[PDB]
Amino acid sequence: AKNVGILAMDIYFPPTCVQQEALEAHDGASKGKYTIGLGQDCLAFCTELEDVISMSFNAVTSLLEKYKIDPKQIGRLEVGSETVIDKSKSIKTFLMQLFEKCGNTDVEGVDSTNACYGGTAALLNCVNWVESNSWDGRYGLVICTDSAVYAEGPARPTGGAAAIAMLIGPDAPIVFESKLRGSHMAHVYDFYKPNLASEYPVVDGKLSQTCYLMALDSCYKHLCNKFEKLEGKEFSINDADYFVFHSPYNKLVQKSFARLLYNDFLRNASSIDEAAKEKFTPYSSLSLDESYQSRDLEKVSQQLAKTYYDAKVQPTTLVPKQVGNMYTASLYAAFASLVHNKHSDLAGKRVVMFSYGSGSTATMFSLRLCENQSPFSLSNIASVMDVGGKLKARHEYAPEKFVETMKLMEHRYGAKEFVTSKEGILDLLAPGTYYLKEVDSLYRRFYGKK
Amino acid sequence: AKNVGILAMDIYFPPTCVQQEALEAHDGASKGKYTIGLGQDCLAFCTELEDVISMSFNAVTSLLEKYKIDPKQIGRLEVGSETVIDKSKSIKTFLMQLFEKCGNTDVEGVDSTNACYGGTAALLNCVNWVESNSWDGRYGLVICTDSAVYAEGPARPTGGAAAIAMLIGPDAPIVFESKLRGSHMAHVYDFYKPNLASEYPVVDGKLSQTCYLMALDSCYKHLCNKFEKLEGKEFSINDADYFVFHSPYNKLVQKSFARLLYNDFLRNASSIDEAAKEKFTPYSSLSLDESYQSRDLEKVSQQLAKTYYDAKVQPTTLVPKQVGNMYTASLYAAFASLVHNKHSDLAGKRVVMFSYGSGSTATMFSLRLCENQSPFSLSNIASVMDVGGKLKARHEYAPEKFVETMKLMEHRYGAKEFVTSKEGILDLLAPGTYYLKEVDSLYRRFYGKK
Ligand SMILES: CC(=O)SCCNC(=O)CCNC(=O)[C@H](O)C(C)(C)COP(=O)(O)OP(=O)(O)OC[C@H]1O[C@@H](n2cnc3c(N)ncnc32)[C@H](O)[C@@H]1OP(=O)(O)O
Ligand SMILES: CC(=O)SCCNC(=O)CCNC(=O)[C@H](O)C(C)(C)COP(=O)(O)OP(=O)(O)OC[C@H]1O[C@@H](n2cnc3c(N)ncnc32)[C@H](O)[C@@H]1OP(=O)(O)O
Repeated sequence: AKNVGILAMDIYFPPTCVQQEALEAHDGASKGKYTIGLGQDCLAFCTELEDVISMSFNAVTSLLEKYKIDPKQIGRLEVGSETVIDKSKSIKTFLMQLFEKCGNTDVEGVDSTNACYGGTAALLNCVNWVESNSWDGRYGLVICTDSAVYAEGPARPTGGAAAIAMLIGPDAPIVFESKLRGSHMAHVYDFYKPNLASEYPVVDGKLSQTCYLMALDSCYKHLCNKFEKLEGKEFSINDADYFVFHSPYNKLVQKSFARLLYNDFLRNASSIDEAAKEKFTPYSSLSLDESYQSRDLEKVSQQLAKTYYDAKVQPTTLVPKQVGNMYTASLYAAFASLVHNKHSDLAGKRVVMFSYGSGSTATMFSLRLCENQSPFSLSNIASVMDVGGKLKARHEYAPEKFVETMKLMEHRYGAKEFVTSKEGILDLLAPGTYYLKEVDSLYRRFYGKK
Repeated sequence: AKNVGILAMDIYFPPTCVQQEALEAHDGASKGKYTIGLGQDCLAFCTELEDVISMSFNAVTSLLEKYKIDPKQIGRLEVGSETVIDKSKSIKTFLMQLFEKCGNTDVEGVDSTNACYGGTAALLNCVNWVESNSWDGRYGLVICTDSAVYAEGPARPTGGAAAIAMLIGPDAPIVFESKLRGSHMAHVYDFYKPNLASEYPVVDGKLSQTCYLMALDSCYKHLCNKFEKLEGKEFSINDADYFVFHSPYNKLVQKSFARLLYNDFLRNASSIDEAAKEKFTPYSSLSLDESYQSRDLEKVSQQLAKTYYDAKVQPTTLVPKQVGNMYTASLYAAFASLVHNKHSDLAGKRVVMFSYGSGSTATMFSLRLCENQSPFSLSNIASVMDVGGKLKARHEYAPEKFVETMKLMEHRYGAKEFVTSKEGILDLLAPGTYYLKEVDSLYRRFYGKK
């Protein structure tokens, strides 16, 4: 099995959303604290009618149909997520509802967990499966599904929701560079979910971004080393046409790419000109911990990175800026954002991917894109995903109705025996959407279509 | 990479346990309803001092040391479990505590979830990784960790706890037969954990065993077909020296193997003599659903299987009968049970493995064992594991103290800010054991050694 990677992808996000300007107004935020300070435009959320299972059915059904793939042809199916509705019954078993109709039950894989990183873990597990002595010749399919929610406080504005499906196989338009990658894994308490009964994480910020950066530095050094072995030169920011990052909120995407540039300094690589060396050297006396901590160093770094960031990163930002944190699916939404904007320039390019998950699991990895027959082509993928069309099928909420909805969802998380109220909501969803109809007194879940 | 499978394994279970006879007395069970009816001897449980993390540290530390493997040499590390203490921070990140001392943080893998089946999923993911274009030449390491507990009622007697570690690599004494295997996956509600705040599952029994059997039938047919392709004959119970099953309780191990024999009937294979054909044919008029449901068919099947079961299955039962349900680790405890009893006869044999997890994820798969240099040898593995020694280092509790303990554990599951009471318990654990010292008010966990 050769040139294995991503053959096809498709995305779903709830059409229901709230505008960030409007929300600054609703909280008492200073003007542009969400739109500029966080970097965010719009925030998509599950109502009572939607969840990570219904979203997942939407993405799978949609990939299958539109790419003309038939369901007997899926031989591995894995789900990444951190949104747990059941502590033992995996989302993967729910998806099996879709395969029971054609009698394909010989299908490997379960759910992968770790924070905004489980999807990546799954997609690796799938690449490895196509390449393995146990491969039965069929496609793998990976789902990234999640629903990001915070309590009332300052972290609410960073929520989002989405499912993403990827079809995995040989002779792909999006090929893994097998050896080009670095991971960092650690034991930290930057972001976690110790409240069994709550939908909401416990989140430190004085580690949140520290640990993202600690991990990014380390995955970056490890990819650098592998590159010097493989290609005979030091890696710098010039050696890839694009960097795509986990996108909890856009501000952090900016900082992260800036940080790559600052790392290129540290190593004297060939993307740090005479004048950057000048601007940076004020800071070479910082301890490592000091370098994570310096608001001056950030400013300097972001400022140096701005034109590089327009060529290498801005086109990866559409979806994240318009939907919000997608946890496991966030990186892969940024990647779809890049296929949508730049697919005609991508043939023959190198896209570098950085995945992250708090508690601390992370992998930077590399992809070589190329030319290939429909349906498994960069253009065809941009066409099926239809990002533009979907951004246009949205339905705005006043920050007040958003709040009420958040309250409702707080009441149904981990609850049993209710029927979902459809009035005025069902009509808001695309024909053919899967929606939660009810939860019985034994917590069993029941889903509708159309 | 050739002849990849399991290079080394080691096991841990809490020394603290309660006797089944004694427990029949304590509940008002009829005599031998646990010892004969369930098939169980003894039941191991976590006190406040222990959990799936501390257990996991015990197995890893113990594998590393005793097999003289150094920690920089682990390049993939994955955990299977269904015991969630955090909804986003994986047990894998906690294990990273052990690797931070030698600075090895480039280590792939997260947790795999689905019920008594996540460990299997991990170990497959690891086999596939050694065989993949992305393999960096290092060992994989898989952990199965869990702590089985039920509420008061009839299911309490089936609890257990254990961690198991497996080292994965090429040129193994325990080699995967890459193509010889079948999975069945489905959407069912036989056993699940919808109570976010509870340690205890919701469990149906009129599906519990139905679904185990539905899945076993189906994984069996799929392995059969792959065998007819590969070896040119119909598979029957004679074509393997051993069948090792997921072992929630021993009664079900008996039924399951009986069922294989009944399936061998259905297909007229070469292990159903003239007289079995006679005894079975009363039942060939049953619907499929009828065949899962018939207490007469069971009796007949178990009875036909008894001498085959003594040769092919009894030696896999030591640990499960003495420790209890180990969920993800249960199958791999049964396998250790088989290495302990029969290691001198195993060189050149075929051991067939059946893994299961409710909600419905399952895989039957096949292993070819053989002769190989220490430390990676069947004899050396039987020596390091030291099952006998460990069974002897136990510490009995009166069913009354067991109950009190269960009550305590109910109070600490999902709780914060306590210090664990060590009096009279710490002294009960082996020198070098990892134990929970305290949980702070932000739910962060802190572990001791010795
Ligand atoms: C999810 C992951 O995989 S890792 C990332 C962390 N994890 C998360 O889940 C994010 C959850 N979110 C959070 O915890 C919070 O939203 C935080 C910490 C990101 C937000 O921080 P807060 O304490 O709300 O406000 P803070 O004062 O830090 O402001 C945020 C940013 O907006 C800037 N800002 C504030 N007001 C304005 C304004 N009116 N105009 C422009 N910028 C503004 C701040 O200066 C800061 O930006 P900078 O970093 O560019 O200086
Ligand atoms: C965990 C998994 O991966 S799948 C397996 C199901 N899952 C679990 O988690 C198991 C949890 N356990 C349970 O739900 C329960 O312990 C059950 C359903 C297994 C036990 O059943 P109960 O309703 O307690 O009692 P039941 O009357 O069914 O008795 C159990 C067995 O003991 C037999 N029995 C009862 N009393 C006696 C006795 N005194 N002597 C000998 N046998 C007895 C019963 O006949 C039955 O055995 P059989 O199947 O050989 O006929």
